Amino acid sequence: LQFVLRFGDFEDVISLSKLNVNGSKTTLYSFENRYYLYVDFCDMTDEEVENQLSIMLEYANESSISIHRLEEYGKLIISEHALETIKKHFAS
Repeated sequence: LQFVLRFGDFEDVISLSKLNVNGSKTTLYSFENRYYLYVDFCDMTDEEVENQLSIMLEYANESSISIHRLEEYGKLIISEHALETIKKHFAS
């Protein structure tokens, strides 16, 4: 299933990325001073997903902010492989 997670600041996004929990597809946006990770676990198991989500939620909170909201009024930063891209250029 799909999730939009909100981060209070960029460092927490970088922190998450270092964890190698880049849960299949992730797209990253900014909006109103915060960062939003669109997170698609498309095909994973209800187990891999549970432990994955739960770490993501140490650095973020579940948001009701719609992906369409973000698409038209947010800045798209990275699509599809966001956490991997952030880890590569920002992590460590």
